[PDB]
Amino acid sequence: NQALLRILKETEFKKIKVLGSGAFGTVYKGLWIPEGEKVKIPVAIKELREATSPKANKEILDEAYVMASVDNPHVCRLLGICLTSTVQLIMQLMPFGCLLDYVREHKDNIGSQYLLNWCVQIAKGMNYLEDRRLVHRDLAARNVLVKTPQHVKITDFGLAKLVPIKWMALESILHRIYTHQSDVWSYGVTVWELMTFGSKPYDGIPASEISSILEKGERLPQPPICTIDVYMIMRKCWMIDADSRPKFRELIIEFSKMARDPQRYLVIQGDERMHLPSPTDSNFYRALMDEEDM
Amino acid sequence: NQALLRILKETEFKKIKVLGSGAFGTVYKGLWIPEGEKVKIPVAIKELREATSPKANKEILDEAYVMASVDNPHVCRLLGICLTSTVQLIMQLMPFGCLLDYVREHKDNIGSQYLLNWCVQIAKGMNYLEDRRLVHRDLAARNVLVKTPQHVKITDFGLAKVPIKWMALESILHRIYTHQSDVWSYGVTVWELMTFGSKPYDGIPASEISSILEKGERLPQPPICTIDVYMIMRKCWMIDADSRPKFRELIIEFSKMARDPQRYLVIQGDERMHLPSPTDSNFYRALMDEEDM
Ligand SMILES: O=C(Nc1nccs1)[C@@H](c1cc(F)ccc1O)N1Cc2ccc(-c3ccc(N4CCNCC4)cc3)cc2C1=O
Ligand SMILES: O=C(Nc1nccs1)[C@@H](c1cc(F)ccc1O)N1Cc2ccc(-c3ccc(N4CCNCC4)cc3)cc2C1=O
Ligand SMILES: Nc1ncnc2c1ncn2[C@@H]1O[C@H](COP(=O)(O)OP(=O)(O)NP(=O)(O)O)[C@@H](O)[C@H]1O
Ligand SMILES: *CCC(=O)N[C@@H]1CN(c2nc(Nc3cn(C)nc3OC)c3ncn(C)c3n2)C[C@H]1F
Ligand SMILES: [Mg+2]
Repeated sequence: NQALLRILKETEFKKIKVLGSGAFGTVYKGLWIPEGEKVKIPVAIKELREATSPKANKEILDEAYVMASVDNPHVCRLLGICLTSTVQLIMQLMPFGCLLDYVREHKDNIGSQYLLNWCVQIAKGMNYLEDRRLVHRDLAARNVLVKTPQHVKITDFGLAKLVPIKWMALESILHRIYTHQSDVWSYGVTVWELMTFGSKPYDGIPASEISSILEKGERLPQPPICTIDVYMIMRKCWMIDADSRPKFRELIIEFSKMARDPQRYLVIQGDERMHLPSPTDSNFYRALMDEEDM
Repeated sequence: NQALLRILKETEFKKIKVLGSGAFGTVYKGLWIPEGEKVKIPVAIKELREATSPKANKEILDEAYVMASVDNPHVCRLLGICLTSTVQLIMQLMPFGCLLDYVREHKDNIGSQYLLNWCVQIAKGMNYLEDRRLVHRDLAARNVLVKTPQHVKITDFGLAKVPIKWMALESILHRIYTHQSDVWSYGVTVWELMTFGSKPYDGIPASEISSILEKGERLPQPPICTIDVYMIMRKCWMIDADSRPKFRELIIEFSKMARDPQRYLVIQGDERMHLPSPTDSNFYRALMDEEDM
């Protein structure tokens, strides 16, 4: 339990390059230098923007231990932490980056089999979090990391103590209610991001006005590639009654069914000239970059 | 089977830095660039020196398919091959490098628990090769790679198609390579570790090694070894190959000693060096070593 989170010294790692920032901190590509060794191991470091105290660090560590305890192929695990004035968190470096930027950059080369399997994998990761009784609270295409093109993992979950209005359920925007069913709403928006190849939700609508349009029944529009089958699932994630939305267990089953006949459910120009990697290319990826069980 | 070896194009990988030289080639640090992608993935690439032909490239492929088929935590797997003028072989990059240089560079910080566990892991990999009926033929501290300090893996095995001072007497005299002649090389490999990377028979010409072996000379007892460990090494160097221990037996014996390491190795400073905590091991595995055992 306690051994799943490594406490690092300042002197055993170095930030080398800025990767981006968001709302809670700046993420760096970094290097871990094991004591007494000559190797340099790449890591990802998030330095929280707000400085904290030793007593606030007790809060940080209590949540850090929980996020260091996850064990699922599609959920990222927090690996380490270094406390000072500013808190630095350490996890595995994902060279492919986040799924949002990945789909924007590869939008003319992503076929139906990839998109639906990513939907399955995110639902598998979310179902694990629900099983562990951990609410994500910030699910979005930007918080799905690409380990390999065939394998995505959820990150930045459970930040209860630390707003993405356009990804939040109506009950979260108004009354600050965060449940696994409000995550299902965020899952719907994330799927919309993938199927629009990285479009911005409610583009040009100020965040302060999102709750009004949701109450009047407006929802994100049907993406051009989505059949009605897929759009019905997205819409059901955005029902105003949280208990009427699908469960992550059901989303796994439904998207897995569609993944077994992907061109029936997504209409993409060029779909027959793109496929999943052959077993050869998957074995090569996994041996070099992805040796975990699944 | 066939899908375990990836055939790469010249245009999808690049050699960036020379790491050293091995069997039949120079091993380089490389980068794999997946087609249609922007990432660069580090690999280790060996470009065969004596260049080859398309008909000869078939012999290479038949052996490559077997070395791409190994599935054991302590045995390195061949991942890819690029059939160019010179044939280049692709596998996972081990930033820690080989165990021989590692023990030389960390010789004042390596405790008994690491040394005995390294012996266990090499024996596990060699027992695997025996189970697959693959004779290594070149086992040595140089052909044991460090994935993490806690996890070593055997490489460059099965190159049937000379390391005299690691060879069993029957290999030197008669070119007989069996799993029992590997046991001899394993004994020498353990000797390299326990001496913190000393050269075996230092200063004796290779052309005279078989003579000294026939007269009964063997590598001397390393200073840190108790007699229990040295007796095992000596039993690996018996002239009767069938009298040498089996890798299955070496696993059991070294694992027993690994459960009480300071009883079997006497190292100055041993009580101030230990294995990594579960904390440090989980950190290593998540970053560098996500494979099972
Ligand atoms: O480190 C993460 N990302 C990374 N990106 C790149 C490199 S590291 C993710 C993260 C990474 C994962 F891999 C998996 C889950 C996860 O959540 N974390 C972890 C984390 C732990 C604790 C806290 C925390 C708790 C309390 C407080 N307050 C309370 C009120 N005022 C005083 C102090 C502030 C911050 C935040 C986070 C966080 O953002
Ligand atoms: O690639 C390896 N090392 C690496 N270092 C760094 C990056 S890759 C290991 C290696 C890697 C493993 F993962 C496991 C075992 C192993 O041996 N190989 C593999 C290999 C395959 C084939 C051949 C081969 C066979 C026959 C011929 N003849 C045929 C008849 N006409 C004349 C020429 C030439 C070359 C050699 C090797 C070899 O040296
Ligand atoms: N382990 C990682 N490896 C590589 N890039 C990462 C990693 N973790 C996060 N990033 C990226 O680093 C950038 C900045 O991180 P972050 O501060 O979380 O921004 P963000 O995720 O887009 N905003 P947020 O909604 O709070 O998660 C984003 O592009 C992340 O996708
Ligand atoms: C110890 C004997 C030796 O040097 N053999 C050479 C190098 N080998 C080798 N090395 C690595 N990793 C490595 C070595 N150095 C100096 N830096 C690195 O990593 C950046 C390696 N990874 C995978 N393979 C197959 C390797 N081989 C073997 C001989 F080339
Ligand atoms: Mg994030």
